[PDB]
Amino acid sequence: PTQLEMAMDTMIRIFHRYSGKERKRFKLSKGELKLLLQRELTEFLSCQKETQLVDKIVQDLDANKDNEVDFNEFVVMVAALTVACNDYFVEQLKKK
Amino acid sequence: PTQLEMAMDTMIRIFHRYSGKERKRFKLSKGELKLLLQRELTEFLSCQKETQLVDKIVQDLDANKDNEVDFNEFVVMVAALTVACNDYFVEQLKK
Repeated sequence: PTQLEMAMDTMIRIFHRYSGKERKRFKLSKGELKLLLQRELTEFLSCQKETQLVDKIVQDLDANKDNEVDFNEFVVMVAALTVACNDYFVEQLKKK
Repeated sequence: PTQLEMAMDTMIRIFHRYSGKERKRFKLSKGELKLLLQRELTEFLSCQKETQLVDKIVQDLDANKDNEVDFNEFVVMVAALTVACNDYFVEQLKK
């Protein structure tokens, strides 16, 4: 497959790795989404404790842990979180 | 980076290389997207003749050539096209 298709396959796979067995495909509960981020992003617990933005996103996932998210919302979150965590990692390199 | 991060990296990267100059970052025009899909998906034009939905999207891409889509919309569409174009059942019919 092409590069785009292989990236898409990896993300759909990783999405449904955290899906409940009863849920409509391409949907997650916010609790499951939170577990996804803690396990599938680089040093997410470090990033989330030191960055107010990532912290407020994650605490909203806790408040509505049973509400469901679709694939679009998942893509919004991951893209925003990776951007915020990269700024955080880059700046930690200058502190180290 | 993790696998999810590298996968998202590949898509941001592909998204931006078909991006024009006049674009607020993380947005893309439906016309530019059509060029992206034709060159970045396997035999995209032939999947259009095999699925009704893929045909609909392409004609929406041409009717609103100058409307713009954000990055998540593009990713969601790619998820739709990859699911629709590489369906297990359809492919095993084309023996």
